[PDB]
Amino acid sequence: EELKEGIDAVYPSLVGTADSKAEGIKNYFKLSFTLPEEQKSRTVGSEAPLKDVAQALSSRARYELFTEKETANPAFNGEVIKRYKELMEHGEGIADILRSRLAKFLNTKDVGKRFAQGTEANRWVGGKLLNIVEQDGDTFKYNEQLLQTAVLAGLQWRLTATSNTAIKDAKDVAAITGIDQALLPEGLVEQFDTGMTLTEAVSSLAQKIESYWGLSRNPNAPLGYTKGIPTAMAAEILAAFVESTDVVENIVDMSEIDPDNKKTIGLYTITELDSFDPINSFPTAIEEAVLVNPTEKMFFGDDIPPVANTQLRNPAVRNTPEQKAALKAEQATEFYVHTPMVQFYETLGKDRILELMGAGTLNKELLNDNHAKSLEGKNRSVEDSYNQLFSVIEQVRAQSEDISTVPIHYAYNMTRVGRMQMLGKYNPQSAKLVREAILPTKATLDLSNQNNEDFSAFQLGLAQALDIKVHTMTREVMSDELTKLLEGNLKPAIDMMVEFNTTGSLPENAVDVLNTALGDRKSFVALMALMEYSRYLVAEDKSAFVTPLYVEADGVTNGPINAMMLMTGGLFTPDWIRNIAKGGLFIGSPNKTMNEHRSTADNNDLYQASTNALMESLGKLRSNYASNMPIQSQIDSLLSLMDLFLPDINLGENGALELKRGIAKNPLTITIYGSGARGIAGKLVSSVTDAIYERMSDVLKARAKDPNISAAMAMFGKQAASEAHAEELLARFLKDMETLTSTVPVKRKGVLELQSTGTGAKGKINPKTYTIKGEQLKALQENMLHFFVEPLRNGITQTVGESLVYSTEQLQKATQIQSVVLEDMFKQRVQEKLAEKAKDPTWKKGDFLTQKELNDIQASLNNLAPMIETGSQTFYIAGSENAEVANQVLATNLDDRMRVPMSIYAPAQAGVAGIPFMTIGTGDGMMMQTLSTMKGAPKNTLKIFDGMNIGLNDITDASRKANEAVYTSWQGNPIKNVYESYAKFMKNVDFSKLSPEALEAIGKSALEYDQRENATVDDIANAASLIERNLRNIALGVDIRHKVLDKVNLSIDQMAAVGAPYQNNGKIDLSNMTPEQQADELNKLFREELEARKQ
DNA sequence: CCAAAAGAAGCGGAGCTTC
Ligand SMILES: Nc1nc2c(ncn2[C@@H]2O[C@H](COP(=O)(O)OP(=O)(O)OP(=O)(O)O)[C@@H](O)[C@H]2O)c(=O)[nH]1
Ligand SMILES: Nc1nc2c(ncn2[C@@H]2O[C@H](COP(=O)(O)OP(=O)(O)OP(=O)(O)O)[C@@H](O)[C@H]2O)c(=O)[nH]1
Ligand SMILES: O=P([O-])(O)O
Ligand SMILES: [Mg+2]
Repeated sequence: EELKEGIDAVYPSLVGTADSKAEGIKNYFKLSFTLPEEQKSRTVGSEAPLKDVAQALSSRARYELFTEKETANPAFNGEVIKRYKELMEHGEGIADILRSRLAKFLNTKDVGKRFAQGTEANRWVGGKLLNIVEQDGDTFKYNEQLLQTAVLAGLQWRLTATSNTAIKDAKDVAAITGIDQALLPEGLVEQFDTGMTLTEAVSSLAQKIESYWGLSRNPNAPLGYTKGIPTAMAAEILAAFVESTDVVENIVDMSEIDPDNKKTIGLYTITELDSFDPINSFPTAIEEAVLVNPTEKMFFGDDIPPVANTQLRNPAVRNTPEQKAALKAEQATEFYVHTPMVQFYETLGKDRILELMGAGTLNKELLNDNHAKSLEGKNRSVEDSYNQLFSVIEQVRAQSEDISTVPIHYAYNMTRVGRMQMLGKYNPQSAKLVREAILPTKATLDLSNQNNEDFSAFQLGLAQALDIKVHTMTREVMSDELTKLLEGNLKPAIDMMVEFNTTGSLPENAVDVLNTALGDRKSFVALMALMEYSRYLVAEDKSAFVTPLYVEADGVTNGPINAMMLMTGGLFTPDWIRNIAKGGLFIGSPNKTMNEHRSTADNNDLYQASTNALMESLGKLRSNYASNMPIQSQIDSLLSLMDLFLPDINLGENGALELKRGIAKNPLTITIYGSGARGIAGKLVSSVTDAIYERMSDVLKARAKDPNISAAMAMFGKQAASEAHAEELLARFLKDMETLTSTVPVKRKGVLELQSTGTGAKGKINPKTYTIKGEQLKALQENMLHFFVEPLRNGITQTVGESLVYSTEQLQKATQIQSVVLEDMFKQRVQEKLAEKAKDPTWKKGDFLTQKELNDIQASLNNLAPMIETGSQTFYIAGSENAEVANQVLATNLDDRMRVPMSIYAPAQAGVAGIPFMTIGTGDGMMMQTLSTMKGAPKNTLKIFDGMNIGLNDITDASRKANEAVYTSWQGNPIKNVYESYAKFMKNVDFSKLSPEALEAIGKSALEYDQRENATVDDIANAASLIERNLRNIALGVDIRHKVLDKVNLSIDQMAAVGAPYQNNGKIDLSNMTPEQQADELNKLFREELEARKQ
């Protein structure tokens, strides 16, 4: 414990006494931090970090000598050095702003004088920065080591923070704003996704600062200072960045949107550097100069990422030995630049790739206001992905003369749901544009003869990339489909690419050529296929054609099939057997493939099946209201409007309804994962309205080209044959929009009744300003809910089976109840420690608990079994970081603003998170982990969760391994895993100790609505133990089913495309049997095994 | 549904209050 002497030697002039018991001003920086046993930062001990690092960055030799290494990144050249010189000068400006801000803070309200007289301003939420000041005559000034080091972190953050931010979707923006997801204005998600919230900006900034400070937290110090001082610094640096215009602050007024929303929300956007700014080619020189082990860097050649010890954002969950092996294997993979695609991207140029793959140049007078904002979002994502690719290409290009021989490695970590996520936002795994330029897939193929197996593999790669559904047809039929396409519609695009692969040039009309040839086949991988096929055509040696073109072994309706296999817990039914075959589990058909299944046996997949069931359920709803003309008319109107704008809905001339797989895909999936119907309804309406806003632009684009054209032949000309036919379409639209906004269905005692809203749509349409408002969106949603979504939900249950629904409900309940108790106990143990600290004279309110105190509390919850263990994976469903534990500001800036709430790592309610956690985890997550670690694991692949990109040389073996990995994951029992955790929970829980809040929440999950009223502790305890029994019985069933199935002859082709199914070689032959016969025999084996447990 | 949370600011020195 010589840590007091150590840190005082480094900072002896900081104000106050490094004794928490001392009576005057106490220094909480020295009380909170210690020197690390091994150096973490090269700026520790430096009198002037900004001067030292600026000299370090002034030349290659100085950089190498400062980093104590023989050779620096070759990207650090003359042009990049000059840019860092200017950036170091800017750091001096930031530091100068910070010093002036401190001076003003000390002068305002005589704070400096009071602090000098003994007022403990260094313990205030806005004064924790006084812990790193030094006395300077009659005033105070920053410690220069600490100030300048924080500024260096500020500069690194400024350069790379945007590229490390998370992606905000509709759910995120809803959580941030307090506006219900379904009523979110258009472009609001775009506004919020492009910016950072305060917590988002400050916490990432604070993380950097503390990292560069290079010290270690004292476990016995209050989090109010260990987390508070760097956050205080981060907040002042953000404020300085706003003054300097490096960051823009936008306070978004929610009452402009929703008048009863009082929230005003800060949004921080970093000012973008030029795409051609040399600093982009090497944006981490500071990071790599300051830190002994840099986080932010690219991994070239034999420089490989280390293996993460803990789950992403779950410090309490250690990656298992099997997970770590998976991570090592994926980080070992070498990725390479495919030069022809980069050259193609470069030659088209940013502007043309925007025109082709985004929305091109937008003129804000032929575009609907709402549609214009969606198109701005489409352009942004493509643009950022392009710039990020070429920044990476600049760095790669410096490493060698031939860029295609520089190996690239990527860091991965295991997420909470057991997925191996590639770190970063613009890597091969996450960005489609990058995925076609940087690849691990490689093959040398003999394409000199089109009857080769090599040429067939090549064809499969091409067909899949061009939107041919390769898993639905045999290789032979596939081959003819591709040939027709290549020799037909794609031919003029192919001729252009031939010419590009000869001269390096593209014609002025390149975008038109590609757009016309590809149609709705257009994608980045489609461009890769045209590039690769044209390369083969001009290839000197077709006998040894080298290509990164891949085939994706892709999961067929993966999550739902996984759920059906992993969590169905009773006897076998013939419907289950038929429905699971749609996902590639074949019983009694040796060597059967998904290609064969879809072409000869059953052309309907699981989502098509559920759509078929929706059609049946819709008829049944129609018949219950046959005499009710207003009701029949509402239904007709909802269907009409959907038909008018959505591709997956069709109505024939005599009113025959046709539905495609695509409308059931997401609803089915997210229903299993616990979504409500309202959320599904809102999403279907969003897709309708987006199409309407898009059509409004098509109208303006018609009125400009032709002023004397009718609104009927402006909105429905491309959709209808004649003008009268376009007039009947327009009449339908106005009829539908009026009735669907003015009238809503309401469920009154199990009956549907129509009610007037009093807020129906009327008035002349102005295509530019046209917006379907919140009250009118609500009405469309309620119509969608009762007339489409509810029937879809009935259809969904029929398809996946009631037994699975029952299993997922029990899983949800157990995990929610357990999470409620963990949350509440933690909060109580925290409240009990704070009442104890209230007696401590050294302790002040605002100081929280120490890390050791929080670790003690977290470890005291272990007998409630917060972790689910599978033997190869660990899940912690309750785990979160939230502001509700400390319920207090952590730090503010020196203007009393940027008040960051204190966030704590603690358990919180799961809600429905247990279902997707366990299904994704033990489904696709376990499959991929197995695939990474299994005997003869496929090499040189890219894994994207439920599909794996494979080099053309290894498509057969890798697919068969992938299907084997699927079978392996189907030997799991997530309910058993949940049961084992919940059973331990149940012997240690004391429901009496819980708060009325916690008790109420458990009541909702464990009890029927008519029993939450007067529920005793003993009532909800008996109800909780009944769920334990239910879990036990389900887990037993799943266990038997899996054993029974292993004895039968099985062909597995869930990871489809190639036609390489895994054979389990089960010795009981169920060939030449109907599903009814198979179910009867499996059930005989079930009972046989069930009677074995009896004895 | 899930894969990461997330109002601002005056006055005063925490936490209530107004927008
Ligand atoms: N919780 C959640 N999971 C999703 C969602 N979308 C996709 N997933 C998961 O990712 C899996 C694979 O996604 P996809 O390949 O796009 O869809 P799929 O279910 O395999 O269906 P197809 O490939 O079209 O046959 C799904 O089965 C889900 O488990 C979603 O919106 N919510
Ligand atoms: N849990 C979860 N997984 C998702 C969700 N959406 C997509 N995924 C998974 O992530 C993968 C993304 O791979 P991409 O090839 O980039 O496809 P995408 O990002 O979904 O874009 P699309 O081509 O429209 O499917 C999908 O195949 C799914 O496996 C989601 O909402 N929740
Ligand atoms: O094009 P698919 O059949 O691999 O999805
Ligand atoms: Mg899939």
